[PDB]
Amino acid sequence: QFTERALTILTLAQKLASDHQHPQLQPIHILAAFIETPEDGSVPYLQNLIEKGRYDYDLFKKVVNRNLVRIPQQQPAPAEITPSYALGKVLQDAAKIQKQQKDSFIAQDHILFALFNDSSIQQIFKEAQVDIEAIKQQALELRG
Amino acid sequence: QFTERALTILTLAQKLASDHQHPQLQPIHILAAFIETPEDGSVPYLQNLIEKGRYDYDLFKKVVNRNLVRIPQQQPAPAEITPSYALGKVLQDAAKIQKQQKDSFIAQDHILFALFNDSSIQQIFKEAQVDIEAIKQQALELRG
Repeated sequence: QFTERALTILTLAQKLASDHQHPQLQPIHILAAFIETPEDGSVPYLQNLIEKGRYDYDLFKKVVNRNLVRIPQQQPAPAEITPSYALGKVLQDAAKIQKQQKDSFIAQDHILFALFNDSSIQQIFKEAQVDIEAIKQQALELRG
Repeated sequence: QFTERALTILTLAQKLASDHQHPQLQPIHILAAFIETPEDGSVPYLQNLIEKGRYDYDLFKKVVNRNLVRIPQQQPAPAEITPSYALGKVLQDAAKIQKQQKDSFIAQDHILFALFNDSSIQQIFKEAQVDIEAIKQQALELRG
């Protein structure tokens, strides 16, 4: 169903829900999953669609981290719990994208689009992902 | 007129106005033109007057980005209307500098100087490129 890249990200997203002991996996954790670590090879974060688009990867991260703090940290029994309805929607939307794109396995990139569409970092100090034109152009230019 | 080095910067500035879908070119886009890409020979950014003037050019880039995100609109059809009276003044100032220097063409050195005369950071302890006197101290190491 999912590519090795998407699986890496979702493994990490679910992992993060348990690492930060959150009540549920949220779009924030997937964004955080994309920000695995500032690895030079980090396609979804250092080399991503936002940094080469409109906003600084370092600041984007700090917002996401603030959101990881804002999502309550709970005991191991209430911790993690679920993938969440929110992502049931994001990932199903990523699947729709796969069909649009003629790709048999879910790309982490498709997750980035579905994910980004739900999220919105509406700070006056906006870090909200650059919209779809910059995101898509940069996605199309990946590797190749 | 302008030579290729100045034209590159000027071209980039106008491009940047369109990269931000803004109706007009502003001093901020030119400052952004000064800091495009990490190519050392670019006096406007790396082997610059800024480092020699004891300033952090990446911090300055953060300042520029902080200002770029404050551009009031990114509307597509409204984009690319004018170079702006503000920069009319700057480019006219560059011409004044050419007269001051007996120079048959505007180099990036001149276009830098002209904007710097009209540039600012709305900051007391500006992290801006070093002020004009230093700009001259180091700019005058170029050509002759």
